[PDB]
Amino acid sequence: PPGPPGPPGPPGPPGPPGPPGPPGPPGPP
Amino acid sequence: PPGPPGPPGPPGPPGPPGPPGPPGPPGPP
Amino acid sequence: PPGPPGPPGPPGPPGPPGPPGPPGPPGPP
Repeated sequence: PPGPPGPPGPPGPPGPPGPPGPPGPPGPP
Repeated sequence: PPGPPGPPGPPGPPGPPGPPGPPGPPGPP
Repeated sequence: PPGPPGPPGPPGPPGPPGPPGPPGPPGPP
């Protein structure tokens, strides 16, 4: 009869980069 | 005969951090 | 014999937000 299932595949690729950070603080007076 | 293919692998790792945010607003007068 | 390995897994999630931007420019005189 058929053999067992094969092993799991490898991990997928990395996700995309995250979103941009927030604006910086206001400048000096 | 050989068995069926294995299951899909695990999800990949998270992506890297996103880019820096924009510069802040101008300071007060 | 065992089947072939499964396919690669799905992509990972998006990365974390980026760092804040730098301070804005000085205010008007």
